[PDB]
Amino acid sequence: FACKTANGTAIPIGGGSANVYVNLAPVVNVGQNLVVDLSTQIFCHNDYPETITDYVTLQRGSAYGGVLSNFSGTVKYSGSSYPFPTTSETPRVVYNSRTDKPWPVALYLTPVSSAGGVAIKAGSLIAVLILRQTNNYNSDDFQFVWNIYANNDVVVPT
Ligand SMILES: CCCCCCCO[C@H]1O[C@H](CO)[C@@H](O)[C@H](O)[C@@H]1F
Repeated sequence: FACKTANGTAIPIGGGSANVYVNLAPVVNVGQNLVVDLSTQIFCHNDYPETITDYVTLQRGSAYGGVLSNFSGTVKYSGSSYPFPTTSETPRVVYNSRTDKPWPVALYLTPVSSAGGVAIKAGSLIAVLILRQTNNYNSDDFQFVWNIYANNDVVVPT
């Protein structure tokens, strides 16, 4: 089991960490969602599907900078919605193929009432998402740490 970003940055067998640079809607109104779709950014595969079933969860998701201060979040994992920052590990997503499959993570961020102006700064850390991988074969328990950075400023109109 290993993962890669849309740009080619890979995390090999055993896990580790990588940076994900995301373009964000430049203008988000109060009452609207800022959608951060990581399913188009992070792709994973099973290296031995003939024998092994890989189990994948979002172990935890943390918010930073402008996202923590200015937004109310929800994380959608494989069609199910949960609070973001996270309060529990999600159910497992099965990886049973050698073909790259998107990691089904999407953040839904709505501005808080106090938000106004530059709510997210360009180049800032916005989230850290922990992909946890296990299997039905051995004691392997690996963490694929995804550091999410904003490519641009996000303005919340006043
Ligand atoms: C003849 C025995 C061959 C042993 C195959 C081990 C390959 O391990 C890697 O890929 C696995 C499948 O994706 C992961 O379950 C595992 O945790 C690790 F990432």
